[PDB]
Order: sequence, then structure tokens, then C-alpha cells
Amino acid sequence: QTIYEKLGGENAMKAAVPLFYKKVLADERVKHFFKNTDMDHQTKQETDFLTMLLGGPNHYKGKNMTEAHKGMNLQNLHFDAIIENLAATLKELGVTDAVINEAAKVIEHTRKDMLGK
Ligand code: HEM
Repeated sequence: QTIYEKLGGENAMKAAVPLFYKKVLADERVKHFFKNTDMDHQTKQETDFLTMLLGGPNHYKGKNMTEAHKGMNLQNLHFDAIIENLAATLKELGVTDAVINEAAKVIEHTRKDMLGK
């Protein structure tokens, strides 16, 4: 039972990423980083990336997390905002605290790869 299956699988991931961007694009800490971003593209890459990371099918063909955030010099408060918004998204979707924590603990290992790049 992967975290991906525990979340609800493909249909849950497809609903979670656009809901998570609705919250991120309203969050003053981070919304502006996406000002010039093609959000259809980003939603597709990030859905593939989180599906792969959480134990679903691995079809992620994009950049690693250092290259993806290169030149942004991202700060700790920006990564905390992303995790808070992903957690709030999964809660709103009906995922249990225990599963949200499993998912955040996997994604948290990427923090050192993207901060300050
Ligand atoms: C730390 C706060 C973060 C901010 C502000 C942020 C912002 C961004 C931006 C602005 C881009 C795209 C540059 C462009 O193509 O338009 C991007 C790419 C990406 N980010 Fe983040 N990101 C953050 C954290 C994360 C996290 C935690 C993950 C996943 C766990 C993630 C996964 C990705 C992926 C998969 C891409 C696309 C790479 C590709 O297109 O090859 N990001 N991010």
C-alpha cells in the first residue's frame, strides 16, 4: 500500500495538484515565483513528480530538484509554505493526518536539494 494508493491514487493526485496550486497562488509567501510559469505544464510535471515520489507509476521526465529551482535562491520559509499548502490540500481532500505526515516526510527530504540554489 504505497502513500500514493493511500491518498486515492491517480484521480486523487490529479485533483490534489490544481487544488494545491490554487492555495499556492493565493499565498503571499510564494505565489509570485510562478508569475511567468506555464501552469498547465507545471501542473503536469509536478503531478508526475509527486506520483513518482509517493510510490505511484514513475513517468517523471523533468529536472532534478536542484536544476528545477536553480537561480531562485529559495529560503526555508518558501519550502515551509509549500509543505503547509500541500498538507492543507490533502486535508481538504479528506486524507487522514497519518497519511499526510507520511507524504510530507518523503517530500521533506528534497528541502536541501532546492534551497539556496
Ligand atoms: C520551496 C518552495 C518552492 C517554490 C517557490 C517552487 C517554485 C518553482 C518554480 C517557480 C518552478 C518553475 C520555473 C518555470 O519553469 O516556470 C518550479 C519547478 C518545479 N518544482 Fe518547485 N518550487 C518549490 C518547491 C518544490 C517542491 C517542494 C517540489 C516537489 C516536492 C517542487 C517540484 C517542482 C517540479 C517537479 C518542477 C518542474 C521541473 C521541470 O519542469 O522539469 N518544487 N518550482
